[PDB]
Amino acid sequence: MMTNLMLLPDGMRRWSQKQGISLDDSYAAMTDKLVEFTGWAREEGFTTFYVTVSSVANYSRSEEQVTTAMNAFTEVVRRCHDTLNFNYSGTLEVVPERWLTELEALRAKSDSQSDFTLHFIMGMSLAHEVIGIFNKFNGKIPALTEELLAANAYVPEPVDFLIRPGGHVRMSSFYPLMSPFAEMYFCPTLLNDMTRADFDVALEDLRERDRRYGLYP
Amino acid sequence: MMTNLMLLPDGMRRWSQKQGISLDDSYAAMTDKLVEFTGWAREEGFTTFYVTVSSVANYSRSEEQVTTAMNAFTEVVRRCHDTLNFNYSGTLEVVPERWLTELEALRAKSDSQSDFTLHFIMGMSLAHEVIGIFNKFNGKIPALTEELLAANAYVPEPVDFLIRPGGHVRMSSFYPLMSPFAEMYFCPTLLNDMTRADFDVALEDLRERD
Ligand code: DMA
Ligand SMILES: [Mg+2]
Ligand SMILES: [Mg+2]
Repeated sequence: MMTNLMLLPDGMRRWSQKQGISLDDSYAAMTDKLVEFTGWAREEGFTTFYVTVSSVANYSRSEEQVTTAMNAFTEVVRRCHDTLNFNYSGTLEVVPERWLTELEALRAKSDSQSDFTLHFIMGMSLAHEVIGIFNKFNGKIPALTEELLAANAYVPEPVDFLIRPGGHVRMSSFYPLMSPFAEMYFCPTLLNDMTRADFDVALEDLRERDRRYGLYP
Repeated sequence: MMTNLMLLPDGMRRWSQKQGISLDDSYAAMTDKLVEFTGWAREEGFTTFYVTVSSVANYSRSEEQVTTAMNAFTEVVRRCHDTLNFNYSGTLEVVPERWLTELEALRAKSDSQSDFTLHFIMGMSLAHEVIGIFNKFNGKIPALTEELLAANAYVPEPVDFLIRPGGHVRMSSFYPLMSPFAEMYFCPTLLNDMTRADFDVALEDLRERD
């Protein structure tokens, strides 16, 4: 009876406007909050904490905004990587190589023996994900199987719980390919305003639901 | 100019328990409600109304429950096929042959000149969808393009709005692959209890975002 958790960070610009601070300061608050959230997820017994770092669309922002966001996410790993297992995946060719180099070094220095994993997905987009898998195996296998697809999806297992703060009730580019029965929870609170109580109430909601997987009781 | 709506019907068993009626009677109420819903969607100017008939997982329900559901959904098309354009897609190899034959005949008899389309998706499952597309194009093209993928996905265009009644906030194998910018709306009302007002306020919510 092991569970994992996925978070869709949202609301950093609106939080900067709400607090009257720079976007840099809002992303610094995001780094702090994501370290908190990672600790909460571990305390609650989740085996992997997935964070959807970015969509492919995000990389059409300016280089300055891309560098600000990517540095803020990477700093989370800089701070916590020593005590957990870190991994990452996604449409890596759209991520500026500097962050891939640093995140690879952080993955190498993480505790691969840890029972808790922090997992970043970058450049999420189902179209890009599917095209990447196709192009990888095109003409090299007789047929695609469920095992191969599952072993090459960005998210390497089905996701149990998914939380999206920030007030948007939509999945954007972030729906996990191999999670047909993931439970979704949306809340209006901006990520940088989320408290441990907000997380706990989300968990009450998510854990109370009857999961039927398309079948009757 | 396209504007579409996807509905995930849910809550028929619970409604049968709420009303103290058989599952068959609850699914008959579902047929009536889905004909209503199709009319509402048409009145609201949607060009295609997508209805998720079944997941691959649903076809591991009992044969009786499968037959009850599939007959109720097909009865929707039996009633509406003459006045709209009907189409369907999905993992067709998991749908029992009886329903595929009848639905194919109804697709053939539907009004292809209509400016409104009712589109059933059956056997929804992202894994099965992707495997089917791969196996179709494997070794036959230099690379998969966004255009080819879009042209072979179960849902043939991006979905604007998605509505799931019945109180569960999950996609249950029904997520539309090529709709990264779809807006979602969930409500606790069981499908068979949804009024036109419930639909209207759902549309206010969806239309107010963008
Ligand atoms: C056809 C349709 C939209 C069914 C509703 O989903 P479900 O009851 O099969 O899924 P779950 O078991 O996750 O509630
Ligand atoms: Mg946003
Ligand atoms: Mg159901």
